Amino acid sequence: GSSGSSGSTVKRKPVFVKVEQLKPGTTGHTLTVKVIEANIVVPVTRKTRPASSLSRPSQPSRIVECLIGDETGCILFTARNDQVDLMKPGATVILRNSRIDMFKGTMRLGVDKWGRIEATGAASFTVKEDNNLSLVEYESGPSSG
Repeated sequence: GSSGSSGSTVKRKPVFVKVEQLKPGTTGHTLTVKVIEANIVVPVTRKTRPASSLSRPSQPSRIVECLIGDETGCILFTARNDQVDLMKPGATVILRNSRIDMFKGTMRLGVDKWGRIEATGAASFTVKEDNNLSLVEYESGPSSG
């Protein structure tokens, strides 16, 4: 007699995800990120893309880092010469099928080839330019060396 069975599963979440709801090892996300600032990717702090590669004439992929997120938190997301437009400062856009890149003891918001920007109307929410996720570090590890 008897069998025994358990299971509940209570995701508990809206139709869209949140910034503070992001995590490493995750992909394809759907949330509304509001751009705050948009400035070129300065050296020293945060610098990755070329990784030893300078000689052949490539295309001008104007890349600029813009601060986007929601009331929850914010994260660093790279926007191409095209996305940049959508990722303009003071503009509200959404990320569909967005993936998270596991950065050196950190992470960031990005969109894969199987993902495109939405360009929602307006945010309507006050971004929390404090609970940055592109700053906090996950799992105590190295930094540079």
